[PDB]
Parts: sequence; C-alpha cells; structure tokens
Amino acid sequence: APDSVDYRKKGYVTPVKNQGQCGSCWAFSSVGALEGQLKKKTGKLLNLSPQNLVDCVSENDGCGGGYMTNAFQYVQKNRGIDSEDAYPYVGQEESCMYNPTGKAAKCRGYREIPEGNEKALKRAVARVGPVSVAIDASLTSFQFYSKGVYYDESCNSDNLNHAVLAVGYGIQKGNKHWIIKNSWGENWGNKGYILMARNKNNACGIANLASFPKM
Amino acid sequence: AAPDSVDYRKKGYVTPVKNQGQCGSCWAFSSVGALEGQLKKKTGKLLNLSPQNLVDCVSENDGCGGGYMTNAFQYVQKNRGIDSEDAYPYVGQEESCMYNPTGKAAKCRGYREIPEGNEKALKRAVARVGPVSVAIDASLTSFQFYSKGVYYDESCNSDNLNHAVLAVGYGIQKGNKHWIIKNSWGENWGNKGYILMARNKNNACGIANLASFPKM
Ligand SMILES: *CC(=O)CNC(=O)[C@H](CC(C)C)N[C@@H](c1ccc(-c2ccc(S(C)(=O)=O)cc2)cc1)C(F)(F)F
Ligand SMILES: *CC(=O)CNC(=O)[C@H](CC(C)C)N[C@@H](c1ccc(-c2ccc(S(C)(=O)=O)cc2)cc1)C(F)(F)F
Ligand SMILES: [Ca+2]
Ligand SMILES: [Ca+2]
Ligand SMILES: [Ca+2]
Ligand SMILES: [Ca+2]
Repeated sequence: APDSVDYRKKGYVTPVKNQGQCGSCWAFSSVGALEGQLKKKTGKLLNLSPQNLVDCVSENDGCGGGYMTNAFQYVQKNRGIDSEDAYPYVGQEESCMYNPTGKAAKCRGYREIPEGNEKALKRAVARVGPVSVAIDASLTSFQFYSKGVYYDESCNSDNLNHAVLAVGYGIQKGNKHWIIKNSWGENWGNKGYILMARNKNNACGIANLASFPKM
Repeated sequence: AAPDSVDYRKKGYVTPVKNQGQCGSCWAFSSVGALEGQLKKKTGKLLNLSPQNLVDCVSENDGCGGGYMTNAFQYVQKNRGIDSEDAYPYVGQEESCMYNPTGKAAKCRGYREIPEGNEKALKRAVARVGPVSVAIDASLTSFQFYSKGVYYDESCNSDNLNHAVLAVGYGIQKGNKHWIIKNSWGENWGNKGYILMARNKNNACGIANLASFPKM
C-alpha cells in the first residue's frame, strides 16, 4: 500500500455535488464509490444517479436517510443503476422511475470494511478505489472546516450521521489524513473536500461503517 | 380476489411463539418465522430456524441492538443458508458468528416487498404466499398490555415503526377486520403470544409500511 494516494488525479472522481436539504448523503456516497469502480472497469468516468437510489432503494428512507450497503444491494438486485443524465437529481423523494435503457453501471455485491479498522480502509482506498464511509459530521468545526487536517475529540465515533467518500489519503506537514469528498456543494470546505485526520484512533468514526461495491 | 379470511396456523406453517427476552431481536424472530413458513410450504416440513444465527451474523443489522428483516433475508441469500434452531440455539445475547453450514436447514433466493402502505396488497400477499414479515408501532402501552380482541388505538403511529412481527393471516371478528399477528414476546403476552390488529383502518400502526417475505 502506497504512503499516499489520490484518485482525483487518476480521473476516478466526478465533480462535487450538492445534496441540498435532502438527507441523501448516503446516495451521493454510494454513487461516488460506484463511479470509481465503473471507471476502473470500463475506463469511463460519468455521473451516476443518486436520485435513482433515493427513489428506488426501498430498504432506505429517501430524504429521511439511509445506508450505503442497501444502495449497493439494490443496484445488484435491480441489475443496474441509471446515469445522472437519465435520472436527474431533484432533491426530494419521488416514485421509482428507473429506466433500463439509461443503465450505466452494474454491481455484483459489496464488501464491508471491518469496523474501526483504519488499516483496512487504507488498503481498500489504495487497491480498490474510492470507498463509501460514514462519519460524525455534527460538529460546528467540521461544518466550518476550511483547510488543514481536520481533527476534534468532540467527534463522536458512536454518533455516525453523515455519508461521504474517501477518494485518497496522505500526509500534509507530518499530519496523516483521509481525502474526503463531500456532497454539500463546491463551496463547502475546501472546494467541497475535507482532509480528515488519519490513524488518530478512528477519528469521527471514519472506519466504522465503510464499504464498497463489487463490479 | 383473495379469500375473506386466511389462517396459516391451520395449515401448519407456523412454529410456536418464542420469547426474544431482553435482546432487540424481534427482527430476527420475524425473519425466521417468514422463512419457516416458506420452508413448510415448499418442503412440507415445519421446523424452528435460528434467530441467533441472524443476530450473530447479520453484519448489516446491529445484533441485540436492533435491525431489519430485509437485511436478514439478504444475509441468508448471500450466506447460502440459515441454521436450524437446533444447530444454533437462541441465547438472548450477542455472540461471535458461529454459523455451521452442516446445520443449514433453509435457503433464500431473495425477498419481495409489499407495496408501502397498501393493506390490500398485504392481504393478497398473505393469501398467496403464507406468513409475511411486517413492522409495526408497538410502543403504545395499550399494545404492551394487550390481552384479546381486535386491537386498535387512534394514537398508534404509522411513521414510528419500532417492532417486528409476523402476519400469519387475517379475518374478521365481531365485525372488525383484522391481521393475525404472531409476536416474539412469549406465550404469556397477549392472546397466547398473538394479537389481532385492526385491518383496513387506514394502515393502523403502520402494519403495511414495511412488509416483506423471503423467496425460496
Ligand atoms: C446525510 C444525510 O443526508 C442523512 N444521513 C444518513 O442518511 C445517515 C448515513 C449513515 C451512513 C450514517 N443515516 C441515517 C439513517 C439511516 C437509516 C434510516 C432509515 C432506513 C430505513 C427505514 S425504513 C425500514 O422504515 O424504510 C427508516 C430509516 C434513516 C436514517 C442515520 F443513521 F440516522 F444517521
Ligand atoms: C424489536 C426489537 O426487538 C428491536 N426493534 C428493532 O430491531 C426494529 C425493528 C424494525 C422492523 C422497525 N428496528 C430498529 C433498529 C433498526 C436498525 C438498527 C441498526 C442497524 C444497523 C446499524 S449499523 C449501521 O451500525 O450497522 C445500526 C443500527 C437498529 C435498530 C428501529 F428502527 F430503531 F426501530
Ligand atoms: Ca417510505
Ligand atoms: Ca471541542
Ligand atoms: Ca456490521
Ligand atoms: Ca440491506
């Protein structure tokens, strides 16, 4: 495993999205991991549709929230997920409108990172690609993050409430970090990204509910 | 059109009422009951399946901390099997996964969901398939102290699903349509462990909001 990796440089990460008021971060996180695998398997980078997941993953609760594994299982059972161009984001739960003609990716299952294992999360980001992760995003400090390696001990690894995407990891000024892609728009944080402290005892519970799609 | 009333207990599709104890494992009892009914339907054999196997091994759920039935059906499918209660007994607390393939007694090819909120679709599913896993709002004190009769309470909350049970049938009693529900709180609870819950009373207690059954 390399000491640092960044999938944005390789072209495995789509532009930062804005979920709006909807509790759909889990759909943006799932799509980001699927997008990375799709690029890995076909050489194509394209936007996949979070709305498709919000409207059709009955295991989840639409804008009320959800888990990424349920999203990967749906794409697997459904035999596909639409591209964003074929099923645009609207920011509110609506009836399933999945369209097989707009199918842009498939999923053969999923793999979960063992709970709290930052070492395993790091190997996955390195050898598989971007990995869906859950963190505690409740603090005002995370919300007003702007630069540097974010860390707060008030972060509660037992209070997971937000889904994001680990697109890489590394070190900045001797400080280990995860490169995290958020879905709060290009203006939140650092152009929509946040560097989160790595190996500081699973800060913000970053390795507590991580998983990635199989393709 | 489906029959006016159905009771799979008369068909031998339902095992005795179990007691989950203090563990938040109602979802595992509801899942195993739905699997036990399809197993009886497809093979003619009725046997107890293991809730413990689900509690210890369904990583998508939280063990005794709670969970959902669809995650359990998805585990049995992905796992290629679920143990009998005899090969993996209920202990009422979270333990390490100790699934034994040699003790497998049922399998799952996935699951089907009932459309949300549709008590009509749920009635047709129960009649066509057998017992169906369902989730309800069991928080009311009237529910916890239920004894007999068709249960209905206007304050039951449809969006607050917090408990999993098993619909083994439906019918009518004293003019009130009902769902026949097997609970996992022991035989002393309710009516020998069962409760009749109001049917077609605008989805009372959210009975049709999260109903599913395993494919075999
Ligand atoms: C971020 C965001 O926009 C909302 N946060 C979440 O969705 C968060 C992500 C996890 C990865 C920490 N999850 C919340 C959540 C999970 C699950 C549900 C839910 C699913 C299914 C149903 S059901 C069975 O009735 O259809 C009901 C609820 C809701 C929210 C959580 F966990 F609360 F943080
Ligand atoms: C009945 C009983 O014994 C406890 N009630 C429940 O399990 C209830 C049944 C459903 C059908 C309403 N579900 C509760 C619940 C669901 C999900 C979790 C949970 C799942 C996964 C994780 S994770 C992300 O860490 O893997 C964490 C929690 C817990 C409880 C509910 F919804 F709260 F009523
Ligand atoms: Ca819903
Ligand atoms: Ca603080
Ligand atoms: Ca788990
Ligand atoms: Ca699931």
